[PDB]
Amino acid sequence: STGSATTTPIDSLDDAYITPVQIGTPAQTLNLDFDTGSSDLWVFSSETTASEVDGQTIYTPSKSTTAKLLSGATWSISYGDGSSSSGDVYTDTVSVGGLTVTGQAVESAKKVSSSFTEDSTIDGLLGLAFSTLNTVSPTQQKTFFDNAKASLDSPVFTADLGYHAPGTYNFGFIDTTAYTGSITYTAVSTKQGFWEWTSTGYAVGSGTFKSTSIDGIADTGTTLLYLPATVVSAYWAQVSGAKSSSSVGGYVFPCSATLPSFTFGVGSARIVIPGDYIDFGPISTGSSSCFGGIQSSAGIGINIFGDVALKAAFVVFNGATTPTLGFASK
Repeated sequence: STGSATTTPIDSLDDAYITPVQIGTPAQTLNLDFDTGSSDLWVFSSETTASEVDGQTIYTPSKSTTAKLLSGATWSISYGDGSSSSGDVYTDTVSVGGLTVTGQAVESAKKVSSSFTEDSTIDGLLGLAFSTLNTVSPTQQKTFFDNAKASLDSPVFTADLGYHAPGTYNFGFIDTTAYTGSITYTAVSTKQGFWEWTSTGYAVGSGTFKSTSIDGIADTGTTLLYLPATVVSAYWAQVSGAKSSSSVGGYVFPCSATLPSFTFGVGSARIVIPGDYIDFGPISTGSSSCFGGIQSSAGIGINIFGDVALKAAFVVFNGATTPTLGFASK
């Protein structure tokens, strides 16, 4: 089997991407944030505290003939941005782009934090990291990908995120029309439950490539590119007037700037992030200070190849017995 679903930016900054997902019988379609940095499929639901719902589409298990309470199971998750959610669990039929999993754990939110409430466009998350990170207790649950894997033509999914445009998540096949040149594969460590890999270096603009190992995670659920302070300083030093602002919470730059590109290494291959991808616009409405898309990972504890980086590539998440990550230009 295979699946193919279009993913769409939630706003003009590509802050996140939503992908329609069918849950239950008859289908209830919710728009979920596919997150390769976590491993819970959770949804706004008929159980979500009413004051914490503001425009989201909810899953109502009582209206699904295939929903079953997973008795005794609870979940609770906290994300890198400090947001959180928790609740109980149902199993139900879940389909993505024509690919169907029966008996998928659908984690029903009883509580969500303010950032979720405030984002009316995101009806929940669909985790695509390794199932060892799943938070369901006392019986840990598998991700949609893990459940689908044995049925897939090939044990892979791909992320093809657009810059200010829709893109695609495919399951079970590599679309050879969706990228240019060849795919370069690189080793993954699953020790922390992430798609964790080591970039071979970077360049700023037309500058020389610096060979240096940068361990980090491929995380579709993180907006920006978070790298070591040394790397980030070298980037922003090339933008007149750019500075790190503790009041704003990161690097800002004059909105009048033209940003240089940023290149990262994948083995001997190179992925170029155009300068425009690094512009996250005014810090506040009407400001002439703009927020940078490359930020320091210092104090996160991990480097994160988020959407800014991933959307510059066609990315293969290879879930074979020895997992790997592939990157191609597009």
